Amino acid sequence: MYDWFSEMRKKDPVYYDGNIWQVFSYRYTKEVLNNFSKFSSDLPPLHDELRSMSADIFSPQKLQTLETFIRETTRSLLDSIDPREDDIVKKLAVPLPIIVISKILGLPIEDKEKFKEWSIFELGKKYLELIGYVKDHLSGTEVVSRLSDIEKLGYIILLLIAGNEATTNLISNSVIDFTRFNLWQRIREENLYLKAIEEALRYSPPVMRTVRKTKERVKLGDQTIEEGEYVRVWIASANRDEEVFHDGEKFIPDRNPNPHLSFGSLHLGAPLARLEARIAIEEFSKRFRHIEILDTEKVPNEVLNGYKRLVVRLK
Ligand code: HEM
Repeated sequence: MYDWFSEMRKKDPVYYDGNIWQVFSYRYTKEVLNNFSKFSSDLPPLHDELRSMSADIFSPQKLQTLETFIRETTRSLLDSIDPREDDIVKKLAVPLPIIVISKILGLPIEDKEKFKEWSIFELGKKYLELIGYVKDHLSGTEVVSRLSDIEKLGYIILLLIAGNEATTNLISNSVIDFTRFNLWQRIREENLYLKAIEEALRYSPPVMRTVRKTKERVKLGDQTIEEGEYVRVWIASANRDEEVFHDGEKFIPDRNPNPHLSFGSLHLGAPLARLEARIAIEEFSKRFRHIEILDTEKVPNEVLNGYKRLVVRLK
């Protein structure tokens, strides 16, 4: 996949295959995402309400308060791992983000957490019960419904939960990358957790690509695209651009600065994702002097970069 990106960056940065436009290089990838006037995400107050809530619940002071909870949750999750043979995705990568968002949203843990995680009129009742939890715990969108406002809140709740899949993938991708390149001891001894997670974001981005729609007739590079044309933007490719990232195919855990476009356009749950991953790796690296990878299964999706299974043995 990345060899294809290399050649396309070299020979056709902006490319039309007959069906859809595709962008591979960093400069043009960045331009498409940031130039929101020319390139649309459609095909805003709901977005602004999301941004307003993200400020409230993902503030630096709120996340700094949660650090100890996240650590103990992580620590508790690792205790249920079988050192001889066990799945990292099932035991750590999937649970931690859901437990942490459940603490933030105020979703019920324990017996209801098993049932609520798994989840028309019976479903609708649970959907309203779900909203009721967040309503009770909390922000503009919570207070405004304390029917369109109710659906708006329900929609944002689903988003805030759903986004944690990429965080799950980042943890898994990090474990794979640090193990294959044998970086654990180095990251541990040199305190590269922060940068190594960012390098894992650049190198193994949970979201491989995104789409934009041309608002007007625009020109990018040598090419010129018309209105109503969908522009595929390969984030994974942009992250390996040689001009921006020297030795772009190399995994450098102390790479700094690392202006990857893995989060896209500011992304709301990025500080949260980073924190969860940082603490996940830190606590995990403490329990394992040695990590052997036995079996892996990728997620069957061209858009997402992650693992359905990651079976490991620990010392
Ligand atoms: C490693 C973790 C994550 C990665 C790599 C990631 C990546 C992305 C990317 C690439 C986009 C598309 C943005 C664009 O097209 O410009 C996106 C959108 C979004 N992500 Fe994430 N994401 C992560 C975690 C989360 C989390 C934890 C949440 C919520 C709790 C979240 C909520 C969203 C939402 C709501 C959108 C659409 C609206 C927006 O861009 O603000 N994501 N994400």
